[PDB]
Amino acid sequence: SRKLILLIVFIALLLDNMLLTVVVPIIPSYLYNENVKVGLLFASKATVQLLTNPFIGPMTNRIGYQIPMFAGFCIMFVSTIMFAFSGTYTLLFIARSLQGIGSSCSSVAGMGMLASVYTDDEERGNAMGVALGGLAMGVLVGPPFGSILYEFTAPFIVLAVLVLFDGALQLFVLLTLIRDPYILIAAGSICFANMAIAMLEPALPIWMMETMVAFLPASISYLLGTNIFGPLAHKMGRWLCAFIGMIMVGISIICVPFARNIYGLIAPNFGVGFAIGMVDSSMMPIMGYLVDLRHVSVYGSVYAIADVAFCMGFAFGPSAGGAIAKSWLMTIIGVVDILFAPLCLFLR
Repeated sequence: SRKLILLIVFIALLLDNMLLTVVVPIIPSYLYNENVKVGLLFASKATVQLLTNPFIGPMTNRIGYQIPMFAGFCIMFVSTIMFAFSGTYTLLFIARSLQGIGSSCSSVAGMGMLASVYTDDEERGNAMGVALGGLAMGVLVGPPFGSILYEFTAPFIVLAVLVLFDGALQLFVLLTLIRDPYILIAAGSICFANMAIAMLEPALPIWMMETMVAFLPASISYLLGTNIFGPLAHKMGRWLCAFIGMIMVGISIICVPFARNIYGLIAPNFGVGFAIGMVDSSMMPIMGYLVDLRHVSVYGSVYAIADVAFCMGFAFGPSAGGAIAKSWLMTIIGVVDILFAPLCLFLR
């Protein structure tokens, strides 16, 4: 009976990630400082998520999480269809903002409900690793499915008919500020670990073009690592797992950029994806453990902070891409990550 909530969270996360990733190959200018607006097109979702999550945080504790879940389903259902008839780019920006706030609400409600239903550490870790694996599956299957169905209304009909079953199942089933660094360390670690891939995402096509599917190895590694290295981390402490993951991602990021040939350039992305997935999966339940240590037993605000840290990198990663490219390696994030790694060496 308890696995129904996990299934609902899985479906919601997969749906949100699939909707997010389908926008990558198709652009409003493609279908017909322009690149600045193109970047803003996908930056708007992250910015509105960051702006909206903290305000909708405490409402979960004030009222509940099932009603926010139903509202997230409703807003997703009313927002997805609008992509079918798009007139102007500003309408696309508005649709992106609505989808972003809906995804934020759905994710926070799902994480809160999943944290509240299970009070056991290893089961909680397994459930959240399953959620992360579902996110990985969605981000992996988005682009190819969208690309193949673009040729064979048509681009989004499958999603429009898929949301219906999830909505029907969901319908049928029915202190703000912290000065403690013990959560801030995890927030910063996950923020930088996500900022690494956020910065790596747009820079690679520049090298590909100047040297004459890029994120597929990374997604494959993420999916094949998260679910397989999640549960085993409970056997021992979180020190070694997080430290090794941070060291691995730092080494991979430092070694990836320079490449004499491009055929083997995709191989380091496997290491990057494995490292980011391992770090995220290992670090996710530590916040819940700290909440259990804390007097407050409501996980809504801490998971809201976690999501804010998750989306901080997506907010303005590619904002300074051209300036960084014009600007000794162009990427130095690995050094920052490795020097910040020993901060989380000691844990309760």
